[PDB]
Amino acid sequence: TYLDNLSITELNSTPEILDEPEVKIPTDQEIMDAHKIYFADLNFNPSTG
Amino acid sequence: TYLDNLSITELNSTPEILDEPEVKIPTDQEIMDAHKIYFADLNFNPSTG
Repeated sequence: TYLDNLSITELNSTPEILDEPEVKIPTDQEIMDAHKIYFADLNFNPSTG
Repeated sequence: TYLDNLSITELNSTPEILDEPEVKIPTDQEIMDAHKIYFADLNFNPSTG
């Protein structure tokens, strides 16, 4: 039951400073055709269909 | 054989039908689909295609 030094410290300093949390950027060459939706903006000419 | 009197006479006036108000009127239902030309009338709705 005898431990001559036993104590708590505050330790406000939390590591909010870190490394770079962003992995290396890719080029995405293989299949960028994974989109398939589009819209076509078009006008109407009356007196013909 | 022998016969002595021979006589022809009239009795009436027999009916005769007047059936001709030019009933022959040309219909000809193979010309009826020999038209082949038409025109459509559309109605354009913007913000959809």
